[PDB]
Amino acid sequence: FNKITPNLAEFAFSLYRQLAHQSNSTNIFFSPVSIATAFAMLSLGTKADTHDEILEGLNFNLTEIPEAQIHEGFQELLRTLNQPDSQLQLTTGNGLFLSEGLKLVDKFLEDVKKLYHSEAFTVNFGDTEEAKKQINDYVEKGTQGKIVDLVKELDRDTVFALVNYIFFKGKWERPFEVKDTEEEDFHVDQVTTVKVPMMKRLGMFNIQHCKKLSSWVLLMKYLGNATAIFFLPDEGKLQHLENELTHDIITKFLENEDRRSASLHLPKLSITGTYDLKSVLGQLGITKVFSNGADLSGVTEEAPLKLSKAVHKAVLTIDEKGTEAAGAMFLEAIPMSIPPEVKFNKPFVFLMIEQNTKSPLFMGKVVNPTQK
Ligand SMILES: [Cl-]
Repeated sequence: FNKITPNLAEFAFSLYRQLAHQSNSTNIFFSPVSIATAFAMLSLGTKADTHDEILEGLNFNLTEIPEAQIHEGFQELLRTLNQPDSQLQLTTGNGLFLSEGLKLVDKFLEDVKKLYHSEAFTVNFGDTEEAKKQINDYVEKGTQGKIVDLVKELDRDTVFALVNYIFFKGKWERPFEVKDTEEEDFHVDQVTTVKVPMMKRLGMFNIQHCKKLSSWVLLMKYLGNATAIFFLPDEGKLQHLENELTHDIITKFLENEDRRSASLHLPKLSITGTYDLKSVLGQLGITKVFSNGADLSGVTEEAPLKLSKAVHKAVLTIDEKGTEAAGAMFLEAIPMSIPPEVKFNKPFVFLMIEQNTKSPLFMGKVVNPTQK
């Protein structure tokens, strides 16, 4: 793992826990890497308390880790993510939208693009309709039509908007068969069910029951170099599971590549998290950059500037296999013994971890696959 990976994992937990505290009856899905990288990039146009709040709010202890190490960490992570031959189906973008008429520092726009692969734009925020359409149409192009009408309301006074999007439709190394998917109960609570398409495969899985977490733990690899890890808590143990997750625990799971016989039920779902990062990151202690006090002098030298709007949109599809064009053919040997049936048919927590850095690309919880 990279040197900033542990801070990223702690950030993931802090933001997840915040979101879990905010509601227990909604699906959660967000990108820790995506949000952190966007605010690491923003921090380059900041100074002092404004700057320090962002990095401390991303779980860096600035009396401990040098700022340069933080940035080459995000850099290195943005290098493995943006491989030419990635194979990982990961569309991600950062849109900086600043009012026209501000004289922008060249080096900030130079740092943004040719270090953090973000996009900077000068727009007339005088007309909300033009500015909103400019913002949504950029996200439309960037996701290739997968995210539309993202921004619902822009303020009249908005001078600076950050939009952060991510769509992920993964291809399983060891995929499910479409023919075996059938509609089944998902237990949204102890007495209520909902119908979901349930994917099913008898095979050899990295799957075990962890008594410490009171959870079943499933790891499945994606094409590209990322791993989905699913935690299915015993009854009454969801909150325990949320409380007890650590990065060292996830690391231990990824280090074991043992497989056992199992009949797995995993729902086919599409989930999205839409987050107001001003609200949400404000709760983690990032307030100055969003206020009149903000020192954004690395973005514009003479004029007062604050971050008016910051939005995260995360979209995920889980299916049998996110592409219908193959080549790699294999054979798992199932022993004669009767396999456990393990069904992810009630609320569960997940992470997608990029393999080279051990970064948490995504974290989420499914409470109701039909909750949209
Ligand atoms: Cl796998």
